[PDB]
Parts: sequence; structure tokens; C-alpha cells
Amino acid sequence: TNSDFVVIKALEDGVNVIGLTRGADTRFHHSEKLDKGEVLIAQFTEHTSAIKVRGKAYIQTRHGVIESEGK
Amino acid sequence: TNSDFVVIKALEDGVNVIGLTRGADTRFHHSEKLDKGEVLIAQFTEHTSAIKVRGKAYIQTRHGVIESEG
Amino acid sequence: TNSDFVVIKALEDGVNVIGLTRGADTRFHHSEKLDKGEVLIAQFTEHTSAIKVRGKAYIQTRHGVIESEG
Amino acid sequence: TNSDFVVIKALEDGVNVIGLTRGADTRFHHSEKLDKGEVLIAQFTEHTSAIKVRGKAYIQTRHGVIESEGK
Amino acid sequence: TNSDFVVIKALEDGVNVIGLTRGADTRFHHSEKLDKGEVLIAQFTEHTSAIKVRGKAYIQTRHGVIESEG
Amino acid sequence: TNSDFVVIKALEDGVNVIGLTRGADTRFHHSEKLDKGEVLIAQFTEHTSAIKVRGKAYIQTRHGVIESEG
Amino acid sequence: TNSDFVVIKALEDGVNVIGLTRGADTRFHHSEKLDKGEVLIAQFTEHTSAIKVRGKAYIQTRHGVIESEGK
Amino acid sequence: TNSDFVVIKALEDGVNVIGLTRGADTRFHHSEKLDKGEVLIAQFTEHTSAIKVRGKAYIQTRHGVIESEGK
Amino acid sequence: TNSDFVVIKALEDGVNVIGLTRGADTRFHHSEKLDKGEVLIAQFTEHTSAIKVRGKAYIQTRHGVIESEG
Amino acid sequence: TNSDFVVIKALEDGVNVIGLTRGADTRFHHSEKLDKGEVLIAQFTEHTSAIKVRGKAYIQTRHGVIESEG
Amino acid sequence: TNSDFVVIKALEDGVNVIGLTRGADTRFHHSEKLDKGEVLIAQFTEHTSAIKVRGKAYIQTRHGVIESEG
Ligand SMILES: N[C@@H](Cc1c[nH]c2ccccc12)C(=O)O
Ligand SMILES: N[C@@H](Cc1c[nH]c2ccccc12)C(=O)O
Ligand SMILES: N[C@@H](Cc1c[nH]c2ccccc12)C(=O)O
Ligand SMILES: N[C@@H](Cc1c[nH]c2ccccc12)C(=O)O
Ligand SMILES: N[C@@H](Cc1c[nH]c2ccccc12)C(=O)O
Ligand SMILES: N[C@@H](Cc1c[nH]c2ccccc12)C(=O)O
Ligand SMILES: N[C@@H](Cc1c[nH]c2ccccc12)C(=O)O
Ligand SMILES: N[C@@H](Cc1c[nH]c2ccccc12)C(=O)O
Ligand SMILES: N[C@@H](Cc1c[nH]c2ccccc12)C(=O)O
Ligand SMILES: N[C@@H](Cc1c[nH]c2ccccc12)C(=O)O
Ligand SMILES: N[C@@H](Cc1c[nH]c2ccccc12)C(=O)O
Repeated sequence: TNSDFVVIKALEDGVNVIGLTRGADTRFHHSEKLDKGEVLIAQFTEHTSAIKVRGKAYIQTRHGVIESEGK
Repeated sequence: TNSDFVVIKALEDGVNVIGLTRGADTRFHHSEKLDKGEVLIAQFTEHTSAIKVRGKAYIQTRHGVIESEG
Repeated sequence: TNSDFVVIKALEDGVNVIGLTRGADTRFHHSEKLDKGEVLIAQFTEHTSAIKVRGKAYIQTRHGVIESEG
Repeated sequence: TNSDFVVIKALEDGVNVIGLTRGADTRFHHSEKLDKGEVLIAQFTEHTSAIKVRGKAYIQTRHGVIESEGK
Repeated sequence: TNSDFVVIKALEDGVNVIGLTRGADTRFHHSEKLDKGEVLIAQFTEHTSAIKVRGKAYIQTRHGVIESEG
Repeated sequence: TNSDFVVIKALEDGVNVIGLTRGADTRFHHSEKLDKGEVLIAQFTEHTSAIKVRGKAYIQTRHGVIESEG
Repeated sequence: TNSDFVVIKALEDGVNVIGLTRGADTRFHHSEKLDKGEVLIAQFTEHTSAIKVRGKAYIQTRHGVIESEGK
Repeated sequence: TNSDFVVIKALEDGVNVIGLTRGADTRFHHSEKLDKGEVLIAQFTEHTSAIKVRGKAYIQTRHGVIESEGK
Repeated sequence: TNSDFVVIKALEDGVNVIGLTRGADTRFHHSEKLDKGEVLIAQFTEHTSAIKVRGKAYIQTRHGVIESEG
Repeated sequence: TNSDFVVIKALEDGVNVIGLTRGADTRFHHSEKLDKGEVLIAQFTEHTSAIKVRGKAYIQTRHGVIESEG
Repeated sequence: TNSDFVVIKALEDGVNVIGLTRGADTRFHHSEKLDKGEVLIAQFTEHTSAIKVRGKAYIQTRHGVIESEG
């Protein structure tokens, strides 16, 4: 429960924050839908070892700021 | 007990800090409502591995400041 | 017992620092009342995984200064 | 025996540094009274997970300086 | 679990982020296709000890920024 | 044996550096008397979880410099 | 799964990133070919305790930037 | 055996570095005399949880420089 | 498996990076030959507790840059 | 095998670097003589919990530079 | 296997890097001869708790640079 985390702010409606399964197999286990202006703060966990952001978002990680772009 | 935490200051009444379940499943287990000017300082835990904020709020984490908008 | 802590200085009477329970269940277990000018320094612990401040206060955490407003 | 500590310097007589119990219960377990100019350097411990300061004092923690103020 | 991670932002369609198997044997176990403007934040794990990026992408690691070329 | 320590330099004769007992009970277990110009470097330990300085002294900790007054 | 990693960007076709075996024995166990513009981010592991880069590449480690030169 | 240490440089003959016992009891267990210009680098240990310097000395610790003054 | 590492870049042909055995005995167990412009990133390990560089090379460690000379 | 270390450079012949025993008992167990210009890099260990330098020497520790004088 | 290491570059022929035994006993167990311009990167280990450099050499440690004079 001490893992890194990412901060995602949706810059439009319908931004998808997608968790990919930890392990030998890689698939999406969850998509969190964010509407404009909502903020999600999400850890890497026993179940999530990779995170995909789809749509326009402002993203902060330990390595700095990055922005996803929609459509 | 040592884990990261988030600071959320409500900038309007009814800000909703939403704790999502750690584990194979993902659903909210708790929603803490804040009135304007109230501050919540909240850890990631055995039970919460993601936090969502709805409503207008000033948020600080280890990565800096971010603001949610309602 | 080296987890993080928050410093709260009441800027008016009747400030409440509230501890939220760690675990599957989330409820308030203690509200500490601070009057004007008193300072509480409070850890995250086995029993407290989130802290709510109600009323006007100057707060310090590892992420910097925030102020709760009455 | 590795915890954070607080430094408290009394700026008037009768400063109370109060230890609150670690655990499911929260209660006062000790009040240390300081005369003006005395310095207490106090850790968080197995028994103390929250500290209250009453009266005028100069306080240092890892988060910087704060001052308590008296009635 | 507390591992390092890599941030990849596709600057064109069809970018591939490829995980290479941890262990005595080295082969591809997964490729994640990213379209333009999508962001992947991927850890090293029990199963992935090297990551290859093919196509035009903006990459952030602990060592700074690097860019792959299409 | 890796706990924090405090540096106390007595600025007058008769300075007392007092160790308070770790545990459920809080009481003075030792008072080290310092004369003008002597330096005591003292750890927090299994037996000492709080230190009180009485008398005029220049004090250094991890949080910086502070001075006790006569 | 905590080790350091190396970032390799190929500046020409046919760059080889080569892993040397951990243990009493030292030999190449894998050579990953990178074409121009591809980026490999590769950890030290239970099986790799040394990494050789051959060909023209831009390399980042904790210690800073370095460039391999081909031919 | 990775604890803090203090550096003590005698600025006159007869500087006395005094090690105080770890434990419920507190008394000195060792006194190490230094002549002018001699340097002692001394750790906190299983047996020493506090160190007292008598006499004129230049002292460095993690918290910076401090000087003891003689009598 | 997270020890320190050295970065060696050969500035001429025939540079040798030589691993010395960990343990009570000290002998060379491997010499890696680097030709001009090749880079070797080599850890200290269970088997290697000292590394010797013979020949002209640019070297980076945690303590900074050093150059061996042929 | 991971402790702090001290660097000592002899500025004259006959510099002594003396190890004091770790434990309840304190005594010199080794004295390493350094001639002018020689450098000794010496850890704290299971057997050495204090180090004395006698003679003119340039010394480096984590806390910076200090000089012993003959 | 993550002790500190020292970097030694010989500035003349015949530089000796001597390892001193860890333990209650202190003696030289190995001396590594370095010719001019050769570089040795040597760790502190289970068997080596002090390192002596004889001859003219440029040295880097975590505490910065020092030169032995030969
Ligand atoms: N139940 C999920 C919640 C989660 C955390 N981080 C995520 C990132 C994306 C999607 C879901 C999540 C988990 O513990 O892993
Ligand atoms: N009982 C919850 C309290 C909590 C901590 N962080 C939160 C964030 C959001 C909502 C609830 C919480 C827990 O230990 O997980
Ligand atoms: N008994 C409580 C004391 C406490 C610590 N931090 C708090 C924050 C708010 C309220 C009470 C507390 C506990 O150990 O958790
Ligand atoms: N199931 C994969 C998911 C993953 C994490 N990082 C990756 C990098 C590339 C490809 C897949 C991944 C794993 O845990 O290892
Ligand atoms: N299977 C290899 C993958 C690898 C990691 N780093 C490398 C560097 C070079 C070559 C292969 C690798 C391993 O776990 O070690
Ligand atoms: N016996 C108390 C001493 C103490 C430490 N920090 C304190 C803060 C306030 C009051 C008492 C204390 C304890 O070990 O917990
Ligand atoms: N035998 C003593 C040596 C010592 C270390 N630090 C000291 C400070 C003062 C006096 C003696 C010492 C010990 O291990 O504790
Ligand atoms: N015997 C005491 C020595 C001590 C360390 N720090 C102190 C501070 C004050 C008084 C005594 C001490 C102990 O180990 O705890
Ligand atoms: N098999 C060797 C490989 C190696 C790592 N670092 C080295 C430095 C020099 C020579 C060989 C090596 C080992 O694990 O130790
Ligand atoms: N076999 C020696 C190699 C060594 C490491 N560091 C040294 C310093 C000097 C001489 C030899 C060494 C050891 O593991 O300890
Ligand atoms: N055999 C000694 C070698 C040593 C290390 N540091 C020292 C300092 C002084 C004298 C000897 C030493 C030991 O392991 O402790």
C-alpha cells in the first residue's frame, strides 16, 4: 500500500482511466470514467501494474506533468 | 501506516471525496462530503487504492497542486 | 510508529480535528477540540487513516501549508 | 526507536505539552508543564500518537516552525 | 509493486509498448497499442524486466525525457 | 541504535538535560548537569522518548537551532 | 523487482543491447536488436548483471547521459 | 553498526570525551582523553547513547558544527 | 538485485573491464573486451566486488566521471 | 559491512589511525601507521565503533573536512 | 551487496591498493598493483573493511575527491 500513484484531471467529459492486470496476462480489468474537471488519484497495486488514459487529461506523476489528448 | 496521503480543501459546499476499493474489484466504499473551507487529509490504505474528488477543491499531493472543478 | 503527521493551529475557538477509522468501515472515532491559538500535532496511525479539520485553522503537512476556513 | 519528534520552547510560564493515547481510545495520558524559556523535545511513541500544545510556545517540526498562542 | 515506472505518450497512431519477459528467457509477452495522444504509465514487474517502445512517442523516466522515433 | 539525537551546549553553569521515561508512564529518570561550555550529544533511546532542557543552552536538532533560556 | 534500469535509444539500425549472465559464469544470454529511433528501457535482474551496447545509441542511466558509437 | 557519529577535534590538551551508558541507568563508562590537534570520530552504539565533551574542542555532527569551551 | 553499477565507454580498441572475485580470495574471474565506442554497464554482484579498467575509457560512477588511460 | 567510513590522508610521516573496540570494553585494538601522502579509507565495523587520528592529517567524513594536527 | 565503493586512478606505475581484513584481526589480505592510468573501483565487503592506497593516485569516494601522494 506504499506504491507510486498518478494524479489525473479530466479536461473533457468521458475520460477513461484504464487499469491493466498485473501478472503473466495483460488485459483491462477496470475503466474509471471521469467527467470534466474531476480528479482521480490512483495507485499501482497488486492488481494494477499499468494505467492507460484515454481522452483529454492533465496528468502528474513522480516524473512530472504529461497531458493525454482525446479522440 | 506510512503510505502517501492527499490533502483536499473544499472550495464550495458538497465536495465529494470518494474512496475506491483495493483489490480485484473496483467500486466506491466511502464518500466523504466536505463543506466549503473544510480540509480532509486522506491516506491510501489496505482498503483504498484510488481516490476520486468531485466538486470544486484545492488538492495537494506529493506531485504538487491540482484543482478539481465541479 | 514513524508514519506521517499533520500540524493544526486553531485560528478561532471550537476548531475540530476529527479522526476517521482505518479499515473496511469509515466513521469518525474522535473529534479533538482546539481553541484559538492551540496547536495539535497528530499522526496517521493504526486507528486513523484520514483526518478532517472543521473551522478556521492553519495546517502544515509534508506537502506544505493549507488553511481550513470556518 | 526511530519516530519523528517535535521541539517545543515555552515563551511564557505554564505551557502544557499534552500526550494523547495511541490506540482505539483517545485520552490525555500526560501533561508536561514548561516554565518560560524551557525546551521540550518530544517523540511520537508507542503510547503517544498526538501531541497538544497550550500556551505561548515556539514550535519546530519537520514541516517547519509554528507558534502556539495563549489566551 | 513499489517498482519504477515509465510514462509513454503516443505522438502518432500505432505506437507499441512491448513488455519483455523477466527470467532466463527473453521474449515479448505483450504489446500495448497506443493511438495518438493516449498515455500509458507502465511499471517493471515480476513479469516485465524490460520495455521496448516502437513508433513516435514522448517518454518520461526517472532519468528524464527521451523520445522514440517512428 | 540509529535514533535521532540532540546537541546541547551549556551557556551558563548548572544546565540540566532531563530524560523522560518511554512507556505508559512519564517521569524523569535522569538529569545530566552541564557546566558552562560543555556539550552533550544525546539520543532518544529505548528508555528516553522525551528530553527537557532547563537553563541557558544552545540546542541543535534535525529541525535546526533553538535556545533555552535561564 | 526494485533494480536500476538503463534507457537505450538507437541512433542507427542494428544497435544491439546485450545482457551478460549474473553468476560465477559470464556470457551473453540475449541480444536485443533495436532499429533507428526505437527505445529500450532495461533493468538489471536476477539473470542480467551487466549490459553491453554495441552500435550508435543515446544512453541514460542514474549516472547521466552517455553515447555508444558504432563501427 | 550504521549509527550516527560525532567528530571531535581537541583545541587544547586534556579534552575529555565521555561516553554515557545506554539503558535504564545513566553513568559514564569510558573517558577518552585527547591532546591538542588529535581527532576522535565516535559512534553511538549498543553501549553509548550519549556523549559529553569537556574542554576546548571543535565538534561536527549531522546537525553542523558546535564548539565546546573549557573548564 | 539493486547494487551500484559502473558505466564504461571504450575510447580505443582492446579496453578490458576486469571483474575481481568477491570473498577471502582476490583473483580475476572475467575480462570483458570493449572495442572503441562500445559501452558496458556493469554491476557489483555476489561474484564481483571490485572492477579494474585497463585501456583508454570514459567512466561514470555515483562519484562522478573518471577517465582511465591506456 | 555497510557502515559509514572516514578518509584519512597523512600530511606527515608516522600518522596513526587507531581503532577503538566496540562493546562494553573500550581499548585500542589496532593502530595503522601512515607515511606522508598515504590514504586510508576505513569503515566503522563490528569491531571498531570509534577511530582516533594522531599526527598531521587531512580527514573527510560525511560531516565534511577536518584536520588533525601533530 | 550494496556497500560503498572507492574509485582509484593510478597517476604513476606501481600504485598499490591494499585491502585490510574485516574482523577482530587487522592485516593486509590483498594488494592490487595499478599501473599509470589504470582505474580500480573497489567495494567494502565481508572481507575488506579498510583500504589503504600507496603511491600517487586520484581517489573518489562519497565524501569527494582526495589524492594520495607517492
Ligand atoms: N481495485 C483497483 C483500483 C485501482 C487502483 N488503481 C487503478 C488504476 C486504474 C483502474 C483501477 C485502479 C486496484 O486495487 O488495483
Ligand atoms: N476507512 C477508510 C478511510 C479512508 C482513508 N482514505 C480514504 C479516502 C477516501 C475515502 C475514505 C478513506 C480506509 O482506511 O481506507
Ligand atoms: N488514539 C488516536 C489518536 C489520534 C492520532 N491521530 C489522530 C487524528 C485525529 C483524532 C485522533 C487521533 C490514534 O491513535 O489514532
Ligand atoms: N501484465 C503485465 C502488465 C504490464 C506492466 N508493465 C508492462 C510493460 C509492457 C507491457 C505490459 C506491462 C505485467 O504485470 O507485467
Ligand atoms: N529476460 C531478461 C530480460 C532483460 C532485462 N534486462 C536486459 C538487458 C539486456 C538483455 C536482456 C535483458 C532478464 O530478466 O534479465
Ligand atoms: N512516556 C511518554 C513520554 C512522551 C513522549 N512524547 C510525549 C509527548 C507528550 C507527553 C509525553 C510524551 C511516551 O513514551 O509516550
Ligand atoms: N566501546 C565503546 C567505544 C565508544 C564508542 N563511542 C564512544 C563515545 C565515548 C566513549 C566511548 C565510545 C562503545 O562501543 O560504545
Ligand atoms: N541511559 C540513558 C542515557 C541517555 C540518552 N539520552 C538521554 C537524554 C537525557 C538523559 C539521559 C539520556 C538512555 O539510554 O536513555
Ligand atoms: N557474471 C558476472 C558478470 C559481471 C558483472 N559485473 C562485472 C564486472 C566485471 C566483469 C564481469 C562482471 C557477475 O555477475 O559478477
Ligand atoms: N576479494 C576481495 C576483493 C576486494 C574488494 N575490495 C577490495 C579492496 C582492496 C583489496 C581487495 C578488495 C573482497 O571481496 O573483499
Ligand atoms: N579489522 C578491523 C579493520 C579496521 C576497520 N576500520 C578501522 C579503523 C581503525 C583501525 C582498524 C580498522 C575491523 O574490521 O574493524
